[PDB]
Amino acid sequence: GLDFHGQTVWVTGAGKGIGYATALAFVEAGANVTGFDLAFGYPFATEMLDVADADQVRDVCARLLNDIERLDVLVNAAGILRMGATDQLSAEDWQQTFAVNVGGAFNLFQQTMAQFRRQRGGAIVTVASDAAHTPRIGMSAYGASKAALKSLALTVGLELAGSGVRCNLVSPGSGIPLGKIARPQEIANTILFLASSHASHITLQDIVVDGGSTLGA
Amino acid sequence: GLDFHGQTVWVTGAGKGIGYATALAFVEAGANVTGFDLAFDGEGYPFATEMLDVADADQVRDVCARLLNDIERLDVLVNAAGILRMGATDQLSAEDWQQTFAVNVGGAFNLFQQTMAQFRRQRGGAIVTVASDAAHTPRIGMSAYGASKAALKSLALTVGLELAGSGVRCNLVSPGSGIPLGKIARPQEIANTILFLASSHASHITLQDIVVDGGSTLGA
Ligand SMILES: O=C(O)c1cccc(O)c1O
Ligand SMILES: O=C(O)c1cccc(O)c1O
Ligand SMILES: O=C(O)c1cccc(O)c1O
Ligand SMILES: [Cl-]
Ligand SMILES: [Cl-]
Ligand SMILES: [Cl-]
Repeated sequence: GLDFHGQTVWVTGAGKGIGYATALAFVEAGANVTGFDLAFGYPFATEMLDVADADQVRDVCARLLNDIERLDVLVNAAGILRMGATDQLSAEDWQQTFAVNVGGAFNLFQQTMAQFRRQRGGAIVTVASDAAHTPRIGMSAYGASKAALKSLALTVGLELAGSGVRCNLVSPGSGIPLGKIARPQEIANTILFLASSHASHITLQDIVVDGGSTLGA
Repeated sequence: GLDFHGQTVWVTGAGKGIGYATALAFVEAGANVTGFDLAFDGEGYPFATEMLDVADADQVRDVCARLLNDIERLDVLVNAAGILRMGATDQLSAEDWQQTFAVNVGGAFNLFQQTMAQFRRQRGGAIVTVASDAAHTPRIGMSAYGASKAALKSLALTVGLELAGSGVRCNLVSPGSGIPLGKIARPQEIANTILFLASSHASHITLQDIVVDGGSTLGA
């Protein structure tokens, strides 16, 4: 099974959706979970955090890293979706899309990489999107932000490979597709797999969970 | 050969590097070229220059609206603006992160916002965007640069899809940053590939990205 007993697990975007399902799944698997979100009863510890807010990420992460022994798993599951034709998208939606969808994980990585290096090992799973894999009308900015996020996460994975850290992604969707859209609980199970000891030879990979809509791209 | 006589061509990043070499190559091929850049500190520009920050949406809107009032057709847009700021991910400064994305993705975004209506109205034309092989494979020291170039590529491909019904071709070149094969590619050599993709000889090529780095990505 998927067992994370005793492990310290951080999940961003934990107030709803994929991040919430993932946090709950880690709690069920025996982990000590902290969930982070803009705002929020929860069966895990909660921290308010705007992942785009670099000063808040620094303050919150520094405080928490003082009291833990290892950060066993980091899940980046924060994100926002702002759709529109490329030439109709507002300036605010462009800036916010990148600040959250790329800057968020950037800020987390800036504050956690030294911990991964000093402890050795651990796993990072980042939630991208199948829009990072194929052009999607109406999602040029969203897709582009998720493509940046994927690229960033893979280079961070290369930077941390010498420390033994495994770094992977899941790309949810937004007779093909096959079956109903994949729900947060299904995404959460894939995240736990990639975070687990059963995936110890898997790094720099990205599993698309969208019923095949990208035709393998 | 590559003939652009009578065509109106816009090139960003035209003050130096690849954008300059591309603007010069289009001038030599007969085009009427306008170059855009933050600075034109070189000693020679045989094309019209517009000095502005392509990352600034308001400046791009004002300049491009004015220029589009005076031209009948925008035959080619080349997005060649870009800055390279290197560092370990957890050492990169906030300024370097912000400016990397503002220039390397925001610049092309602003140009697309101001030119897509023109491309639709005229029913054709070509766009070429300069990405990087760092968008294709992770490169230590280049996490932000590569990520910005991956966003740029994604954006350009979706714009290409949005404009495909108007007959617009939209492609990319990804320069570098017994493999690699040959010496480092000079700006003039990258410019040649851009001219090819902008040309009628590429009329059925769209949504493609030619990596020009001596094979360093091994086909990725
Ligand atoms: O329980 C699981 O879901 C599971 C998934 C992947 C691999 C495993 O070993 C598992 O137990
Ligand atoms: O002259 C060229 O560079 C050229 C390049 C691509 C295709 C052509 O036909 C050319 O003439
Ligand atoms: O562009 C490059 O970086 C490059 C490097 C080595 C060999 C090449 O041909 C190149 O184009
Ligand atoms: Cl979600
Ligand atoms: Cl606006
Ligand atoms: Cl001059």
